[PDB]
Amino acid sequence: AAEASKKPRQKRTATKAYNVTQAFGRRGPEQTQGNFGDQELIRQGTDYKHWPQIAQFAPSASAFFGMSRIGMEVTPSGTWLTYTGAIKLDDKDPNFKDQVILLNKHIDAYKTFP
Amino acid sequence: AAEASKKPRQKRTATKAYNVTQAFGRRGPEQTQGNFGDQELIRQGTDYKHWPQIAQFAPSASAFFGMSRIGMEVTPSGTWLTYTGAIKLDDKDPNFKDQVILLNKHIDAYKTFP
Repeated sequence: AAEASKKPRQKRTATKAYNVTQAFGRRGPEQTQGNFGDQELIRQGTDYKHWPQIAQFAPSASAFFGMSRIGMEVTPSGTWLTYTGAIKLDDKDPNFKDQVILLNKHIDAYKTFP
Repeated sequence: AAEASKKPRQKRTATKAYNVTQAFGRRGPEQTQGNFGDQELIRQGTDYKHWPQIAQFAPSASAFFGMSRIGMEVTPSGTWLTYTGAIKLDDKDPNFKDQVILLNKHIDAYKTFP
């Protein structure tokens, strides 16, 4: 969508009409390039039927800035806010095994298709 | 606030009633610690007067999983969804210089705490 693309990258919401590749670029291995999503998620974004079970791990704005290591880098391409962190899965959730399966299905999935 | 602390860490929202330290731990230099926030933001969370100007850089759930390098690390301490990335600021934005000042006021601010 033309209107979906107008938002800053970090505020975009991928959907079937404006998919993960369109919003966030092709998946790949490079440092600041996204590696998450199998072909179905890539094509569907938040319309993906199991998106809620993925989104339960995304941080709120408060937690993004509260949990992460934040930095600022000024480079020839511009000024970038860098972030790193980790979110613990709840080993006592009965759904833990399915959550690991679902996340692993999408991490680096792009390696198996063009 | 009782409901606030019950949420998984990544879904917590810091406020003046449940602050950044309570929700996300003390700021510090270790890889597992957050480093972001001066004393005012830490105390106020999302009630901080300039919170919207910071939150504009936090990612949507779709962008979190679309832009980031995502990994799964199984360690003795548990199973962790790791994330790393970078968000470009818009140089042409008229508030750019204010955004740089604000971020610089919070990144590693804890180093100067008494």
